[PDB]
Amino acid sequence: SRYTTEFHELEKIGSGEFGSVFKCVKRLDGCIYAIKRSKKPLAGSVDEQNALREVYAHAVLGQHSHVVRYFSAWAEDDHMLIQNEYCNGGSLADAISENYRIMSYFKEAELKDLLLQVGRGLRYIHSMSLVHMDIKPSNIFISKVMFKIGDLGHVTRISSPQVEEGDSRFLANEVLQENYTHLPKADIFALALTVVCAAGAEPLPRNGDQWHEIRQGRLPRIPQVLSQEFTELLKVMIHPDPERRPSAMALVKHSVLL
Ligand SMILES: Cn1c2cc(C(=O)NCCN3CCCC3)c(O)cc2c2c3c(c(-c4ccccc4Cl)cc21)C(=O)NC3=O
Ligand SMILES: [Cl-]
Repeated sequence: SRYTTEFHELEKIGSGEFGSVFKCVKRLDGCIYAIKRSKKPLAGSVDEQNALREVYAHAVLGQHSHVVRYFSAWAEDDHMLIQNEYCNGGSLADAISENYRIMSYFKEAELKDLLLQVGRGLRYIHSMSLVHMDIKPSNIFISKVMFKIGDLGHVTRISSPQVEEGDSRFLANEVLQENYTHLPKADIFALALTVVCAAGAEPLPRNGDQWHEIRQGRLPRIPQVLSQEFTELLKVMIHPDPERRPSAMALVKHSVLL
């Protein structure tokens, strides 16, 4: 196999229904990569289409410091592989879990920095006429800390008529309603909530009354004091009217983030 011959597998770093992810040394170049090895979907299937969109997204989203770099993808056995930049700080989700246990969260300057860096990655994705569709802390990677958007498994063109919905803790209501007129603003909504998690919030709801309440534009409770200016930004990014949310470009240019 290419995998076995070109790479020394060092550590399993992620597991799922879908893949495993391994941290690997490439024998020839001496660098470490994250490699995801998933089961090759059935040719011609809607699932292969999805799989290959991740690959096509990666191969047009290799120029940005806030999007995980792609190196290669290939097929072999009944396996599909993708070889990506290794981020050695793990996911934002794990940094959040650790913080939760020690009751020490991202402080406002760190939250702004998180917001801005991921904001830059979305502005880039969005300028390629693409939308990420699954922004959440387990899809943000940490490498000065750098945050990088990864897991382009839900990526779609901005005017697609059909969309695979991302995680429901982060899902904007308009997408759940199958209204795709303003898909970029779904990423904006998911990002605010990602920043709310980083700020120390309880785990977000998947359904039920608390789910619906956030979708009315109410920020979950954050266990620390933030500037009014910053809270207002987060709250407008979850506005029930998607047009009210800032675009990624307005976000990066925002005076709160200057
Ligand atoms: C599950 N997982 C990771 C896990 C870790 C991680 O847990 N590393 C173990 C060491 N801990 C110790 C405290 C720091 C992190 C990591 O550093 C990076 C990745 C990681 C990366 C990636 C992915 C990934 C997600 C979707 C599709 C394909 C990939 Cl390769 C999935 C990944 C990626 O693209 N780039 C990455 O660095
Ligand atoms: Cl998450």
